Amino acid sequence: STGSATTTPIDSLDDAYITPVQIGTPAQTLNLDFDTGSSDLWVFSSETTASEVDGQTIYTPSKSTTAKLLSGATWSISYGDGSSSSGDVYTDTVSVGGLTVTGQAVESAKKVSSSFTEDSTIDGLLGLAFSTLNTVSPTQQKTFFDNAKASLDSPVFTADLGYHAPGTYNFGFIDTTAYTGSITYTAVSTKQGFWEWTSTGYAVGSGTFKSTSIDGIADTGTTLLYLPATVVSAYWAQVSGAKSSSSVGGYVFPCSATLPSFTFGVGSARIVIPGDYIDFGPISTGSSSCFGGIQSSAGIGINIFGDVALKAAFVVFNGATTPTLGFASK
Ligand SMILES: O[C@H]1CNCC[C@@H]1n1cc(-c2ccccn2)nn1
Ligand SMILES: O[C@H]1CNCC[C@@H]1n1cc(-c2ccccn2)nn1
Repeated sequence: STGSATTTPIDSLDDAYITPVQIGTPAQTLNLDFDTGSSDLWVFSSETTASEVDGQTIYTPSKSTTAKLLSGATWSISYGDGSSSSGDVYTDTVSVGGLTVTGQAVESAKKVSSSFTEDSTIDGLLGLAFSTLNTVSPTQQKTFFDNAKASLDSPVFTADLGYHAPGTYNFGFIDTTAYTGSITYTAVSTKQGFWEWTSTGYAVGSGTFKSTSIDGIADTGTTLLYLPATVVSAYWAQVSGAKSSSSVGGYVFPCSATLPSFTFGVGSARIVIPGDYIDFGPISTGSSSCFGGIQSSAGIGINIFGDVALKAAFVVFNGATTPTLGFASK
């Protein structure tokens, strides 16, 4: 089997991407944030505290004839932006782009934090990191990908995120028309439950490539590119007037600037992030200071190849017995 679904930026800045997902019988279609950095499939629901729902589409398990409460199971998750959510658990049928999993754990939110409430475009998350990170207790549950994997033509999914444009998540096959050149594969460590890999280095604009190992994660659920302070300083030094602003919370730059590209290494291959992908617009409405899309990972503890980086590539998440990651230009 295979599945294929279009993923769409939630706003004009590509702050996140949503992908329609069918849950239950009859189907309830929710727009979920596919997140290769976490491992819970959770949704706004008829159980979510009413004051914490503001425009999202909800899952109502009592209207799904295939929903079953998972007895005694709860979940609770926190994300690196300070957000969180928690609730109870159903199993139900979940389909993405024509690929169907029966008995998927669907984590129904009873509580969500303010950032989730304030984002009316995101009805929940679909985690695509390794199932070892799933938060359901007392019996951990499997991700959608893990449940689908044995039925897929090939045990893979691909992320093709657009810049200011739709894109695609495919399950079970590699669309050889969706990229240019070849796919370079690189080793993955699952020891932290992430799609963790080592980039071979970077370049800023037309500058010389610096060969240096950068361990980080391929994370579709994080917007920005978070890299070591030395690397980020080298990037912003090429943008006249850019500064790290403690009040704003990272590097900002004059909105009139033209940003240089940023290249990262995948083995001997190179992925070029165009400068425009690094512009996240005015820091507040009407300001002429703009937020940068490359920020220091110093306070995180891991480097994160978020959407800024991934959207410059066609990315293969290879879930074979020894997982690997593939990157191609596109
Ligand atoms: O949410 C976490 C889920 N697992 C992978 C890492 C990810 N992540 C995101 C951030 C972060 C940090 C600062 C500002 C915004 N996001 N830190 N970790
Ligand atoms: O990574 C993202 C995962 N979904 C929740 C918001 C989170 N997020 C975004 C930003 C951000 C975006 C643009 C400019 C400055 N900050 N910080 N955290």
